[PDB]
This record gives sequence, structure tokens and C-alpha cells, in this order.
Amino acid sequence: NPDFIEALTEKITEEVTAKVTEELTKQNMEFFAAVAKQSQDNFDRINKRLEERDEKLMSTIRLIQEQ
Amino acid sequence: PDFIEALTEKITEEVTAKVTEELTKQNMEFFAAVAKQSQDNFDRINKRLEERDEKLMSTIRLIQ
Amino acid sequence: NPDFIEALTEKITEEVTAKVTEELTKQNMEFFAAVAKQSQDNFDRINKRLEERDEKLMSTIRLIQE
Amino acid sequence: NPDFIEALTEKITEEVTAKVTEELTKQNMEFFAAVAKQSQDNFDRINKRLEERDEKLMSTIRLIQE
Repeated sequence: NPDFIEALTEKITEEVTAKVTEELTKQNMEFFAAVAKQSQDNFDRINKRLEERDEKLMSTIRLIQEQ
Repeated sequence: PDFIEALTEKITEEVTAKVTEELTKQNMEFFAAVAKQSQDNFDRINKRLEERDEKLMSTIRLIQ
Repeated sequence: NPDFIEALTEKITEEVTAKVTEELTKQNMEFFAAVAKQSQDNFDRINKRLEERDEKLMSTIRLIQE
Repeated sequence: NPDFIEALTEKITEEVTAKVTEELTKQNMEFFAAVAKQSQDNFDRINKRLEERDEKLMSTIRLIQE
């Protein structure tokens, strides 16, 4: 019967699909989390740069003024 | 053979067609999200640099 | 017998794999190429905007002087 | 022949799954690495620009007004 062929194929297609897409999902999650981490670390580094720069600037403005 | 040929060709097309599709669909959704957090990140930086430069100048002028 | 099963299995396995990877590769090529253009485009914006704020800045430090 | 069909069904599913997962894994590592490096190369890009910006802005104010 082509019913038996259709059926056996779909069983195999489903199992292979399920277990392939499950693994590729887990790998994509891990990559998403790690890129976010990367992004925050990047933002934090930048916001420190701005803090130091704003401070050094205001310090220098202050020294100009006191003259 | 007619059977084994039929089953073999069937399994191959079917697994290939459906795996490609399911990963593709899944990729479109991932590549969309990764591009958004990417642009969100740029929007974040931009807005922060805009604001701090505006505060720098408004400082400078106002103090001098 | 098993050799035959084993042979059908290596054939199916390789036909599928080659087709799937040849697909997820071409896909990853597009996305890579697109995140690069987005990355550079976003760099060009931030740079212009810094130029514009350096000009405003010099204009200001030029007036404070006058 | 149930034993033959069974035998063939098991091996195809194990092997196709094993072979595909492994290739995509391999493709993904190579692929993820290149997103991640392009990403940090872009962040470095911004950083060295802000370092140089802030440094020039600093030098101007001190040279002009101090």
C-alpha cells in the first residue's frame, strides 16, 4: 500500500525533524543569551567611558573657572 | 526493488523538504530577533551619546 | 543484507545532509552579509552624528572665546 | 519483511539525525563565531572613535581656555 509508504516516511520525517529542530533551537537560545551578555558588557564599558569623560570634563571646567 | 526504490526516494525528498523548511522557518525567527537586539543596541548607544553630548554643551555654554 | 541496509542508510544520510547544510549555509551567508551592512550603516550614522556635535562644540568654544 | 523494514527504519533515523545535527552544529559554530567577531569588531570600532573624540574635545578645552 502507498498508505504504508506514506505512513512509514512521515514517522521518519517527524522523528528526524523533531530531534534536529530541538537541538538547533537550544544552540540558537545559547547564542542569543551570549550575544545579549556581549551587548550589556559593551554598553557598561561605554557608560563608564562617559562617566570618566563627564567627570574629567567638569573637573577641567572647574579649574578654568577658578582663574 | 520497486518498493525499496519507492521508500528510499520518498524518505529522502520528505525528510530533506521538511527539515529545510522547519530550520528555515526557525532561522527566519532567530535572524529577525538577533537583528532587532542588534538595532536596539545601536538605538541604545545613539540615544546615550546624543543625551550626554547635549548635557556636555548645555554645561559648557551655561558655565561659560 | 546488513551491508545493503548499511549502504541505503549511508546514501539517504548523505543526500539529505548535503541538501540541508547547502541550505543552512546559503541562509547564514545572507544573514551574515545583512548584519555587516546593518553594522556599517549604523557606524556611518553614529559617525556623522559625532561630526555634527564636534562642529556645534567648536562653534560654541569659538563664541565663548569671542 | 517486518524485520528488514524495522532494521532499515531504525538505522535511517539514527544516522540521518546524528549526521544532520552534527553538520548543523559544525556550521553554527563557524557561523556564530563570525556574527560574534563582526559584533565586537564593530564595538571596538565605536570605542576607539569615542576614545579619540573625548581626547580631542579634552585637548581643545584645555588648549583654548586653560
